[PDB]
Formats: sequence, structure tokens, C-alpha cells
Amino acid sequence: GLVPSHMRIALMQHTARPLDPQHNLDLIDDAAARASEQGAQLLLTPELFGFGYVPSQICAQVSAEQVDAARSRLRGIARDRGIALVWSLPGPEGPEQRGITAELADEHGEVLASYQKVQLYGPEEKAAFVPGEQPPPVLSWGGRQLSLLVSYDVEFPEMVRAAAARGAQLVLVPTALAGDETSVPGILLPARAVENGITLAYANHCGPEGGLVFDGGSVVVGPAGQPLGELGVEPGLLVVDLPADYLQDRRAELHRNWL
Amino acid sequence: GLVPSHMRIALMQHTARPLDPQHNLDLIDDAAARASEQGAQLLLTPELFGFGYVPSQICAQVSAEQVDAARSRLRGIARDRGIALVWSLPGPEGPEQRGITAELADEHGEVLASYQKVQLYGPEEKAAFVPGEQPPPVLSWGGRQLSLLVSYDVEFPEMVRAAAARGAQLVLVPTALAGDETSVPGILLPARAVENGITLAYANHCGPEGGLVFDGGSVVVGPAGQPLGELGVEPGLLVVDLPADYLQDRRAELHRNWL
Repeated sequence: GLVPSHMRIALMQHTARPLDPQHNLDLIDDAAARASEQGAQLLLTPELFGFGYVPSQICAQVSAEQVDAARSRLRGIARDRGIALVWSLPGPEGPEQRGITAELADEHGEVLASYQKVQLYGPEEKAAFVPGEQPPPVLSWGGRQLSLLVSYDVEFPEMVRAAAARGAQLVLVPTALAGDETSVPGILLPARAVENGITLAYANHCGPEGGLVFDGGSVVVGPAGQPLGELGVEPGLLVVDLPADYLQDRRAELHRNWL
Repeated sequence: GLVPSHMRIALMQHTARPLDPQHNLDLIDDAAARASEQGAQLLLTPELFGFGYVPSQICAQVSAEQVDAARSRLRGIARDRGIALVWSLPGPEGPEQRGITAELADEHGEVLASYQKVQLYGPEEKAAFVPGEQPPPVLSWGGRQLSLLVSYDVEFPEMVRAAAARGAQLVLVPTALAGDETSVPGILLPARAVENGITLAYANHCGPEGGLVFDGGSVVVGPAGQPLGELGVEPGLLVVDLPADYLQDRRAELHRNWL
């Protein structure tokens, strides 16, 4: 609609082609343009979209120079489409030393924050990538505190609590969820929102990619655990206007000893 | 039914009368008898049921001797009805030094485990009771590892993770949830089950008690986050037959630094 809320976000849900960054970044540019036209101020895009979700092939075939070229292209998209952008690429080190990352650029193309996925999923990711060792970043943008996590991270309450403990209000999550795993968006995401009093945005692939059929189901969940908007299984651009004191009450000095 | 599963549990959902332990323990004895008749091996009963959920009045009026008399009565119920029993009373110390507790007695009346609520809810509880300082107990019974938590505890992912980290498979939760707080059983409990791969049982008051209208909604949630059985708002006896590797994958040595 007309702007009702002083923050409008977009999530891109699409299918990537393995090892075809020109194609996949063309898709991200198209979504950035369309989101900007609709008055969105930020676009969230899915995990590893630029090269496809193909961990073993990214480690065998995708060089650090190719990563950097993709990163430069995405910074340029942010700037040229005049929209903040969250993307997810391999990290900048060599193939054997890098992780899976998420980065936020603002509408000027400045990179505000970089995060390396802490919780790798399965043996293919753990062979292809180095896990992150740093907590999620939290930063002011657009009138709220934003944070980043990547896919499997959000399934751990600890990871979302780590962001919320820093002050996060809006947690943005590139993902790549296949296998009709309804429990993640259906059961875990609502709880992550409620148990911290935060909003979460979850941007997935959909369709046939890299040997898997991704679930779609991209969603923005508010602090009551309610979907503010959601997609189905097909490509789409989700645009959402955003409007007990667990964080204080938690006995963190005991909890930390009991994990 | 006929026994299909080698564990059948019962949850008692009822209304307590404030400061009337004879009445409220008579209700627990009745439910224990009925659960035993149906082949249940354990009965779970709600938070503070024996004196009613009236924190300020328990601290002003209920002596340690009166607590101990109630405790003895409940041990006797376990033994005489031949069923394991989970109850929740004030702890055994003076009014100014005790917490809210849960205890498990086996079908012989032996007290297997005692737990003191770590996460107190609201200012009335925090005036009336001392928070616990120990992690949840985990113990073999009936072929599985059982654990105890009390009401608000379960709303913290940390508390359930603390039990699961110890090996819990079945977490038993006396509660006292009023105010049409649908998110706890609806959103948080399913996630606590899924994110640990455990079963949780949640036994609430219902109806008018101590100035509040308790929600009922007692439920047993399986590891998929699915209700194995559930009650509505009225008194009842719920009887249930029980049939990603988050616990391993979690980077607990980082998480503990980030809470």
C-alpha cells in the first residue's frame, strides 16, 4: 500500500542456479528494484543465493576472487537500487578457510555488518566451511536494532538469545531449508520471536536447486509469534510493514553454567 | 485402552481452594486412584496445588509444619495408590527462606527427586519465595530419563536445555497458568520439545482460584511438537501412552559466553 509504520521490509524467495552468479545476482538486482519500487527500505535474500546452495561445489570450484566479484556486485546493487540489502555468500578467505556469511549493506552501499554462520548443518557444510566463532552483530538501522543469523543458527534458542541480549529487535535470517521441514517456520520461529519479544524475517529458496527441493515458506514473524506475512512454495517478493520480561528475568548467570 | 508403549502417564487438571490442603490433597488422592485404575504409572499434578496458587498468602499464613504435613500426605498417596506422583509445594524451610518446589515420589512412596523453581514469575512470587539455584534433576524411571521444572521455568529455553543436556527425555512440569496465555502451550511448549527432541507434560489448574481464572489446557507434547493429548478448560484427568541433532550440534562453549 501507501506507507501506513516507518519500516517496510522485503524478502526475496527464489530458485538459484548452482554456480551461476550472473544469473543469481541478476535475480537479486531484479528483486531489489521491485522492492524499492514498493517503498521497501531493505531487502533480505536467501543463504548462499549467489552461487546456489551447493556447499561441496562451492568449496571445490568457487574461488575467493569469484566470491569477491559477487560481493562487489551486491554492494553495487544496494547502492544503485537505493535499498539496504542482506545477502549471504562464502566468506572472503580461501576455500579451505572461509565460512558461510551474511552481510548487510545500507542504501548507500556501505557494508554495515558481517556475520559468519556459527551453527553449520550436516556433513557437507562442515566439510566445505569453517564455523563462525563470534556472536551475532546488533546495529541501529531504520529506527530499530537489527541483527543477522543464518539458517540453522535460528533453530538454536541460544543464537537468537545471543542477539536479543545485545539489544536486537529485528533478526534477519537468510536461509536454505529443503525437505518439507515445516517445524522450523511453523514451530521454532514463532517461539524464537515470543521467547525474546522480537521480530524475525526468514528468507528461503524455493523450488528445484542443487539436488534439493526448497520449501519456500519465507515469513516475517512478530513478537507475538504471528506471521506478519508469508509466502508459499513459488518465487515471490514478500513486502511487510513492521509496526513477561524474559530478557530481564532469565537467570543468565546460572544458565551459562548449565548448557 | 488396554495397554498398547510401556509408559502411561496421567495429568491432573483441577481447581484448588486457597489455604485448604485437606480439600486439595483429597482431590489429588482421587486423581491418583483414578489414574492407577486406568493403568497409569505416574500422575503429574499442578504448581502449588496443595495450598492453592496464592503466593502472598502462602508466605503470610502457611507454616513449615503445615507444609511438611501436606508433603507427608502426598508421599502417602503415592504409596497407597501405588502410583508415582509429582507434586508441587513450598519448600521445607521457613516462610522467608523457602522456594516453590516440585518433587517426584515413586509408587513405593520413596522421594526420588526434589527441585526448586529457578525462574520466579512476577513480584508476588518473588516476595513470597526464594529462587532456586540448582539445575533440574534428571533420573531414570520407567525406562526413560525424567526431569522436573515448574511453570515459568519452561518458558526459558535455557531451563529445558539444562535438563536435556543432562539426558532428559521426559520433562514433567506442574504449572499454574492464568490469563488466557495461549502462547505458552501453543507456541513455547512445542518448540521446547522440538528443539531438544524431548517430550514435555504440562499440568495446569483450571477455573476460579485465588482471584485468577486458570486456563486449563494441560497437554503432553511429543518430540515433533505434536500434542499427544490435551485438555480443555474444565477439570479432568488426561491419560497418555508414550511411545537434526541439536543437542550435539549446539556450540555450547560459545553459547555460554553469549547469554
